[PDB]
Amino acid sequence: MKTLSLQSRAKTTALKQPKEIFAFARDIDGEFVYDQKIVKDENVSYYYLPDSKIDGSIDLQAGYAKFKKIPEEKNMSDMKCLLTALTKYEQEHNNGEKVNVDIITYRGLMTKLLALPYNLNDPVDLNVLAYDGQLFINSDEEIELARRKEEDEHKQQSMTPEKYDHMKRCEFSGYKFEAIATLPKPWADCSRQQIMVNNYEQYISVIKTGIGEAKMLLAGEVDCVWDYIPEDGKDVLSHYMELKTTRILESNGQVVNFEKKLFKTWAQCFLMGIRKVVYGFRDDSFFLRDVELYKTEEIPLLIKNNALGKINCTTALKWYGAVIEWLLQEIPRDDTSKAYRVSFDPSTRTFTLRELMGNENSRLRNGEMLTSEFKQWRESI
Ligand SMILES: [Ca+2]
Repeated sequence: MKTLSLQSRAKTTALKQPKEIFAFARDIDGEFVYDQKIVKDENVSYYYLPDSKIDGSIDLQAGYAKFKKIPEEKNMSDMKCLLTALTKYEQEHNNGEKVNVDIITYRGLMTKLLALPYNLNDPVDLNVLAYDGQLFINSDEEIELARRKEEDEHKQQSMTPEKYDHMKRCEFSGYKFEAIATLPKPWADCSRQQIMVNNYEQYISVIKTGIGEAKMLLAGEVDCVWDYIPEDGKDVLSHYMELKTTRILESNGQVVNFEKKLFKTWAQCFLMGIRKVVYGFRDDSFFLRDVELYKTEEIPLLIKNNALGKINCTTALKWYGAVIEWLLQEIPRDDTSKAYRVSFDPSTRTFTLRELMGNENSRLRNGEMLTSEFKQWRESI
């Protein structure tokens, strides 16, 4: 049970340029797509939102009843599909050799670590295991499942039916916005009818990146493309976009709320190499009132210069660098007999690394994180 100081900072931010090496997707029917040409031909959305229809006429809550919601049991809580795609990549594009990184994980999990210093009320629990000279990092399914139910219970005990329903519609409005702001294909290739709202569709980019001395593989969802996907697969990340929604800023409190949202959005995009974010601003009746395009690199200065402890993107990044370095130093890379858990506890404000002693290792190495298909492949090399 080792701990890391919450004031830990890396010497420099030590940045590296990320690059996508492969992608996979879950389509609108819950099926997974792994072919590289197919996924970019059929599972990519394209940004299209005329300034004409940003006049307060569009209700982001309209059609809430026809929301196609995936049951949260099946929402990639494991690493199965990621490892399926990674296996394919190593077989077909890495000459049958393992990808050359130290860490393999999801973008969202790293965002949690990166945003931690200014979100000390949010618990973090990550399973870490060493395999084939690499660290695999995932959230814990049973913990996530239990934490998800407890948070819903709290909401039900603290919210009226009206406010609870309002929350659900806020969630829906984000997916609604993505639907009305994107096209299945470029304009020229679309019908005029095109010119279900769901959370099934997920386009997952997988990038090689890093920080400091660490080389990392991050899998992260991408909302859409700003213009086009280049054919030679070069600098593809620079064409991706992120789509977000939030309430219009009509008070100081909401500006504070937005700055905290904008910071998490920056973290999300920065780790992934996403250079563009679009925020849709809605009123209480969910009508789309305004839109704003952000360059990811301009957000840290926006936050710092805001006339409202104080969120610092550079500080957060230095903390992130210290954490990654700590994990690679404290977890033996060649011991495959153990499993570890990194945990941040809000009530004690402690950041701990510990060896799991309940034989969680057995389940993690046989389904939840490592899969039989992936292990056999790595063994065969
Ligand atoms: Ca989004």
